[PDB]
Amino acid sequence: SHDLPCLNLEPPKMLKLSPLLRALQDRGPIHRVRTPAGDEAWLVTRHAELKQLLHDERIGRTHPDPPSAAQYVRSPFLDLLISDADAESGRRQHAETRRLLTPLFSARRVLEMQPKVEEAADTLLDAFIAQGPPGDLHGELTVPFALTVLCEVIGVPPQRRAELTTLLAGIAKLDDREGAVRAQDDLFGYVAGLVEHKRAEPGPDIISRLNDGELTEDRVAHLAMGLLFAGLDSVASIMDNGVVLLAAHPDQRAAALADPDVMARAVEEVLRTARAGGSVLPPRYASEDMEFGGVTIRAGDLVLFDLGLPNFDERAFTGPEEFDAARTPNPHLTFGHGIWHCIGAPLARLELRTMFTKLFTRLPELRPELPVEQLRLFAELRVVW
Ligand code: HEM
Repeated sequence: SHDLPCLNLEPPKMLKLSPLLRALQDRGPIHRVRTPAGDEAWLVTRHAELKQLLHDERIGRTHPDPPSAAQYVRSPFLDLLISDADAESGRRQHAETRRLLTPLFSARRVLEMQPKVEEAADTLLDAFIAQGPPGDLHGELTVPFALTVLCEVIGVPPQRRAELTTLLAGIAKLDDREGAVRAQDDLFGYVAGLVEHKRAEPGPDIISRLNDGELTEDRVAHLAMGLLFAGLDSVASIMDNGVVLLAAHPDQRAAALADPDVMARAVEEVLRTARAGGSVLPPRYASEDMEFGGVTIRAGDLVLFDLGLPNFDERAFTGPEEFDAARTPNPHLTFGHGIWHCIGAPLARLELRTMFTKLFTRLPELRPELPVEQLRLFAELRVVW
């Protein structure tokens, strides 16, 4: 019957939404679309409306029949995110997780993380530079940096790190529902052991602090594993894309390097411009019928949160296709918003400001080996300097 527009997985161009996504954003704030998996979904295309939906408690992770729930992509890994719970349960669990995690990232606490973040970048950059160019910025710097910072902050003693790495590759390579339940189970038991160690021997770290709050071992282990998933690929991929963006815009890179305040804004601009559409948060579903934006979203419908659409909405940014390291203000939604806002954001900002500063201070000429066109077609990111 339908002729819904069909979204696809083609990599976006640098600083430009795809023709189809510009046409949708142009046409209206909200549309019925077909996802790359072939299911129906609502795509919200504009900054104001997405922001408002991100605060709407009628959208969440529960679905009464998860196996027939619409999906953006088939992914055994993301399937485990879809709660079977009643909607109210889902909301309470979510609010309680936010209550438990938010104190861990207070101003004072993130200040206390900063010297480990500085130290980890110096150590890893020292090693990456010693190996000489060309090097794989992804596999040899940005991923290890993000993971090291996570170890330091969550409380993974150095001796246990080799196994963590391995269990994490072991969830990265997974590809069926059995293998993905099993890989989760192994990581979980590993993490429960970390929790028991820290009960015996507290540190100034997330696991000890959650222990202190009289949470049971399962609950601490679940929170710690969630933090591992939230803080790893996200950081590495914004960092990778930032190096590409900053290498490609020499005068702004120079302005960012001359003034830490410009560097702070440059980080915000990398966050805004790292992906120009096509990356969608994990699935989220209306838990009850809702009128929104001219349509009726039905209980159980898939609603897509593509944060790159708002980030390139000319209604929210002047000249959205321009990389402006000094853009101010910069209300990007790369950390989500409302009920879905990144609790690690202050830490993520710190990792990005620290690594862009040290990379481009020590290696002023650093750039990708391939030109952007070829790069677009990261598993690896080879750079020279
Ligand atoms: C590197 C840049 C990062 C970006 C761009 C990012 C982005 C986001 C986004 C968009 C959300 C909402 C996700 C969703 O509902 O699907 C989120 C949630 C979350 N992030 Fe981050 N994140 C980053 C790094 C981190 C770090 C380093 C940590 C902590 C170690 C962290 C911890 C969290 C937590 C705990 C949530 C759950 C909050 C909730 O669902 O209410 N993130 N992040």
